[PDB]
Amino acid sequence: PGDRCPRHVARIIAENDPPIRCDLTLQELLSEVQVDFEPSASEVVAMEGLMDEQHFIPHDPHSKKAAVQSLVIAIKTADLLLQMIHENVKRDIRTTCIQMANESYARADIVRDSLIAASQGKYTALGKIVFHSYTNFMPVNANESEKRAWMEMLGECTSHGNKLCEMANAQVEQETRDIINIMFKNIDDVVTQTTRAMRGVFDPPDTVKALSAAAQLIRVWEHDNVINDQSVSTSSVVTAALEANENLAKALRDVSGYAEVQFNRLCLSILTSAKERIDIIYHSARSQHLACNVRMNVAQQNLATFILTNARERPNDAVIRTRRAVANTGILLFTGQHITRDALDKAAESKSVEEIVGMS
Amino acid sequence: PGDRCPRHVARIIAENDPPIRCDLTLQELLSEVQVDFEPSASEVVAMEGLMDEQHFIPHDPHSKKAAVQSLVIAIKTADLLLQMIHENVKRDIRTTCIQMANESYARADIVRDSLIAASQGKYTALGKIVFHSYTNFMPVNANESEKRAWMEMLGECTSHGNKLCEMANAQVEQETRDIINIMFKNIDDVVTQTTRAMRGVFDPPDTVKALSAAAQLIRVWEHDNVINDQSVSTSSVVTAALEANENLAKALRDVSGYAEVQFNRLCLSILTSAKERIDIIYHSARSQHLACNVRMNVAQQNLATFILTNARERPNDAVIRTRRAVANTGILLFTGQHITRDALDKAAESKSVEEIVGMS
Repeated sequence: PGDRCPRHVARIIAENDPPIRCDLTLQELLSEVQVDFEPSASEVVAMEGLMDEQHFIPHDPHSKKAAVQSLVIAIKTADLLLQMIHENVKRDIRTTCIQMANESYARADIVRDSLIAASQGKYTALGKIVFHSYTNFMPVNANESEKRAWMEMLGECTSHGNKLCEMANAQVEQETRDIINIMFKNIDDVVTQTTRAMRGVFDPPDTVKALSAAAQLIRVWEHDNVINDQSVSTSSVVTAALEANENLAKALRDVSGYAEVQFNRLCLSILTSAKERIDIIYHSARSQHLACNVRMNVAQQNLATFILTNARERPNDAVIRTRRAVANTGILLFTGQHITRDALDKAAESKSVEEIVGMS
Repeated sequence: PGDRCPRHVARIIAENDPPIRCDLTLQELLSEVQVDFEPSASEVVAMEGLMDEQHFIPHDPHSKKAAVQSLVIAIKTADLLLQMIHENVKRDIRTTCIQMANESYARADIVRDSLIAASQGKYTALGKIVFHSYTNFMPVNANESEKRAWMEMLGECTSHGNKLCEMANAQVEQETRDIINIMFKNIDDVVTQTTRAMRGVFDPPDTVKALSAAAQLIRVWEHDNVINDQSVSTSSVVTAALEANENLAKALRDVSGYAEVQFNRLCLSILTSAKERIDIIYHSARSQHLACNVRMNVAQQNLATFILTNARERPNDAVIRTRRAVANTGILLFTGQHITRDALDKAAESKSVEEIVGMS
């Protein structure tokens, strides 16, 4: 279908074990012949006719037989409704949870595309900073053909610095992907936890007292007392079997009522907080991406002030100090650490690993 | 103080590294003599007097000296304000985060006491179920002195079943504690993540163009041009040094404005979602506790129907089947699994491990 759930998430949604039905089975209540009953059309109308207001004969074995059959039908119907109630509870949860899943993965892609949009953009902050304030670092003498050579030496430092921006774009791409993978993994966990939570809290009222009483009257009347054949008050048996069916109807309406009213309150309180924290998953991923970009912005400024200061103070060693600073601090960039100017200063003191081995 | 933070959480709040100041230092801008300036009272009034509307002499070396000193003071003041702005940003975050921490641990104890309240309550569901419907499982004969022996055999089964309730209380206590430890650990992580997030997003405007220009005029005037001693337009130097100070004031107000207005918007959006998901931590812990209690309620009902069915069908083997069912399924209880009646049925078939070795 249009399902976006991963492999293991659809497994957790597919399972139907957590909501467990603890009601008495038919085999504990009725005989195998009574389970395989399926009454004829006339037998049904005879049962339905007991609810009609009437005066009963002191010995009406036809109506007394319908009173026994009414209990068998009432129990069989009660069991079917209970299964349907449970099967209806499972079905609603899957529909609720799959809908929240697909709704959440949809917005996740919107966030994913939005994060890659800003991460593909190249870092120009270092170039802009030097370009706007390079004049305030030129020497005081400012001879005609002396400033042109200072600008050429500056360009060697700036080109060496843009290699750090190139490293920064490589890192922010890798981090953005790691951010996205955390986001989806989190959404997966929310959907998993939500489905199990709704099932885990389903605690319907028990139906033992209603079922056990109905199966006992059947056991008493059918073979021990043989009430239908002996002279016994028919109005007593009809009144007994009628209140027994209503006790079953009360129990089922009490159970279905819990599923419709009280249990539904729980599932909404779950779904709300589930929906709430998915919204947080989005906002969290966005601020993580922002915080990463801020770390790169910090490094460019520190490099910019490192370049401009060394360009004025040590214009002879500037290009070499810039190269050594960028190479010896780039490892800090890929390890996700910050790049302080103290680190840039102390790094320019040492030779790069590339020039030591001679790889370059 | 009244701090409830754990050991490692107060460490994360105490650190002040993540907000990094990248502004130009005084040593890159001024001479060591200019840093150690501390002007006399008359020198200050001379500087402040340049802003007064007046017509300047074509060569006023007294006012021109104050113009140079005004830049030195303007830079020194700018650096102090920038440090204070950062130190003010760190201070507000700690106050904001410690407050949210203590506010959250307070409600956590309220939840902790509330969960232990319901977990200390003993499980009586199995006893209640049998007590209300035991009559509907007595045999049909119902001889005078035959039902009294059936009740005694039932009591042996019920007492054996209350050992499972005793195991259930042991588990729900252990799980409730595990729930509480997860809750506090989660609150710890939220507080940690919140503090670092606010620091990680602080990205103030740079002050390079404003500082570099002011230090350059000082370098030009002081020793290269010697403007104060040579006949040079005084109104030109005052107008130059006045616009330089205002460029510094604009930059500081632009930086402080970001901290007060734009960065504060970020920290509130963080704090809100931080506060939001802590509320979820509470509601999550409560539903986990509920879902545990539901699993125990399921086991009691399955045992209750297992006891009542075996009491009517197999009253001779009931007590032994009950004992074997409870012992062979109790391991499922402590492993956190559900106790289906199918499991209770299949477990009563095998002897208990205790009766095999003879430990009992």
